[PDB]
Amino acid sequence: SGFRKMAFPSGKVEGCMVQVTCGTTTLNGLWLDDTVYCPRHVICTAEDMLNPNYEDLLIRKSNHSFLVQAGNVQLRVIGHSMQNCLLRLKVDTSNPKTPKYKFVRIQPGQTFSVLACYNGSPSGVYQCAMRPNHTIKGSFLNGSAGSVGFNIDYDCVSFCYMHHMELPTGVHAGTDLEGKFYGPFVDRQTAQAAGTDTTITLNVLAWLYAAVINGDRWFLNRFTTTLNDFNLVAMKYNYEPLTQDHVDILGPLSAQTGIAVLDMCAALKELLQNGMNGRTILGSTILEDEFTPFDVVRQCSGVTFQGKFK
Amino acid sequence: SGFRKMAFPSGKVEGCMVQVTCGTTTLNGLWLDDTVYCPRHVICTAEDMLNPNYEDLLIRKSNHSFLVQAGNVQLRVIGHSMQNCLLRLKVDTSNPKTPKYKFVRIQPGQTFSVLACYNGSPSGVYQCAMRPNHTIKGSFLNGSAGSVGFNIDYDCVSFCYMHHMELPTGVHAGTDLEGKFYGPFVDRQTAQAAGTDTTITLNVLAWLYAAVINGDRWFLNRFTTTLNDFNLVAMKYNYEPLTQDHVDILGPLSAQTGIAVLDMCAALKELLQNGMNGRTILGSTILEDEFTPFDVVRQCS
Repeated sequence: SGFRKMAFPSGKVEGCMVQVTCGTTTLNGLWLDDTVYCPRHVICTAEDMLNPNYEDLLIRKSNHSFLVQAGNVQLRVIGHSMQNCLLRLKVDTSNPKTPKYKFVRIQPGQTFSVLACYNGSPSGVYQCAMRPNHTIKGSFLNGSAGSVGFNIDYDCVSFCYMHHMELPTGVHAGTDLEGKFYGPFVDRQTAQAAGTDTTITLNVLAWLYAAVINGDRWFLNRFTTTLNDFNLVAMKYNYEPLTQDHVDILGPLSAQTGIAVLDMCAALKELLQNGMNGRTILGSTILEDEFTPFDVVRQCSGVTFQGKFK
Repeated sequence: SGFRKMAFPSGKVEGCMVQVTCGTTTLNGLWLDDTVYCPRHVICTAEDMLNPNYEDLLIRKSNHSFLVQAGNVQLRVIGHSMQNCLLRLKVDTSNPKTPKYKFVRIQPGQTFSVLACYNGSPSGVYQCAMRPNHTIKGSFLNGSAGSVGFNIDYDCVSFCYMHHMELPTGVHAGTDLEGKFYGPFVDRQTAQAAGTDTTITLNVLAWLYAAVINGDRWFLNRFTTTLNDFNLVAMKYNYEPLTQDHVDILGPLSAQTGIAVLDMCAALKELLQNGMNGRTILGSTILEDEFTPFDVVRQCS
């Protein structure tokens, strides 16, 4: 029992974090096999960020302009290139601690764990989701660029995110591990902004099921609605349109709670336009949307009674 | 910017988790040096986990009765003994991944990271606070016993918790790494229930300071209070009494924001007697009490 935002154990990722210095700029790098991946703006001074010319800026660099520290072993960069918005640094030493890994591009609404690093030293870990506007709501200070996001499946770490920068609203932007940003963002000093941040309706619903299993059922006192009637209300509070596929995904949770989906949307309808009236749902006053259906079932598994109900 | 419950990186603990099977019962253990620490009810069966006699139960068992696995590597048990509610198994090898470590007994109000494991395989990491009624609001399934709570001070793992029992209300109970339970609980299926919890006043104030650091200033007002006037308001709202040591611990956040601690207590006192009235604090209408002053600092620089 219990329901908590849970991150993946970070050990396999820690063994890959290194510090990367160029000139007077430092940030973090990802050391896999003989390659160190890091955000390309490590080759920049603060004044360069306004209109950097990365190719020209990098042409000026030699292998020995790049300084890579792994714990204390100094690696030797023996090659370098730019791939989209990342540098790939070839090092002499192949990381003995490399895990099985994939480079994947995560989709909005899915979750991942973040290993926040400073000076190449892991400092903390937490769970977040790729937002529909292609930002994430992280916790990053200066020097955190190069920290990575990841999901672990069996013994394989699948890396989805590398951190680059902060938007004025305090949310964060970065790239996949090929160097391609999520969203419209670019690694130069310019006015950029997160779009209309919508709310991952599928996750809110998944979360509402988690509340029922953990004893919260007060909000369930409405009669079934329809998808069109639910979608209509969900328009102005910026909730993504509910779809049949989303309903199918929640089928296991409806079956375990005995609470049909369109019955749970009846409750969500009420919650959105009239609020919570000062109560709480799983200790929260806000509708949580960074738990996927997968996430909620992993923590809320159950038992199937095999009489035949209605 | 940004502010979230974040746990410590768990790799140093992941390298110490092992699997301990004693009959048909499996839970996790902690392998430091040549010793595997694990909850002693691994030796019970369901019939035993009623009212067991451990020293009795233990006498029948011998070394070969303990299957201990670090991954696929089976370890051979070279001895065994009970220390309070833990077993200590002596084994062939000093764990090569034994980090610098120490055992600590945490106090109510403090937080730690939990590495939830199953069959000796780590599966999740999240942040917890020791409640004043000495329980934990964790997330634990069957076979999570032996999972550990820890903090990390640079390269030293401080182990403060090992998981044993789930209580009726769904909150959790366990021991320090010497096997003494936090709180009055026992590793017996007997009637026992968490006492009435209270709110961790020091951590609510830390959280209001984190709010200020992250923009929210509306609740700041203009009065002050002594400790006494504050505590008389707080007692009413089920809050822990605030001591002068608590005030001192809040110095750095007070200095870094410019709000005197007893000024922040006047702000809090008002929020309890008046409510928030449609306004939010870090987006919430409820007062969070599971961040310590240290957790806020570590994250707000």
